[PDB]
Amino acid sequence: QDLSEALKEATKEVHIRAENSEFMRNFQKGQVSREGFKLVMASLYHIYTALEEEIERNKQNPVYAPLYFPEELHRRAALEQDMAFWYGPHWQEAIPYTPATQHYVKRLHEVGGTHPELLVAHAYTRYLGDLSGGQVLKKIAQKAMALPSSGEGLAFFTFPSIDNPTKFKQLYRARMNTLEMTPEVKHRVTEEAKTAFLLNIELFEELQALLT
Ligand code: HEM
Repeated sequence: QDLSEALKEATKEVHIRAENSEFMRNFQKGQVSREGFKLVMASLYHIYTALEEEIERNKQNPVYAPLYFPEELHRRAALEQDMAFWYGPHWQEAIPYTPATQHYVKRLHEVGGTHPELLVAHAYTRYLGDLSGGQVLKKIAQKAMALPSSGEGLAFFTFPSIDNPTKFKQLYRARMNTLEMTPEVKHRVTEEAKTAFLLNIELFEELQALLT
């Protein structure tokens, strides 16, 4: 069984749960506020900053290297534009750093520093979702908040070096399936993908509480 299929199948139940967190349910319905949207985007800024520091640390490591696509996929620079948009020119001092975000970041550096063979789990959970459902979420955010089609405020959701998110996804999956893989590694990659999903759920649970 191919890793990209093993992952999708191992995470479908928790994906359904993540979609049905209160925050994402509200989001899906068009009810996101500016405050709530800013909180989630500032959190992703920290998350992707950590993920991408660790992708760089491990770019030459064969347990990750086939998924090294910084130009196409990396989100940090995009999130920086979005922070300047939502929080202003001194965004670096304004943006929050919530404990649930700190928890996700911590685990990202553990994986990247000490278990890099699991990094694929974390890149899968974030990037493949961003290339799929993230596109749906973009439209909803756009309509809810009157964000222009020219893309300001939603750089995160825009992939200017990928023509077609579905074709890229297929490439990325085909490259996932070329990673060296024993049952040990595969079994733990899929466990870690489930933890990645949980760290996202816990962020959303925390954000919802902060907002209400
Ligand atoms: C309301 C919230 C969300 C909606 C509406 C949503 C929607 C979707 C849709 C429609 C797909 C494609 C289904 C398919 O190809 O068969 C998908 C794929 C994906 N989503 Fe989500 N999603 C949501 C939240 C999440 C969250 C919180 C994560 C992860 C943190 C996530 C991660 C993924 C991943 C990794 C994939 C790719 C699955 C695969 O092809 O292996 N999504 N999303």
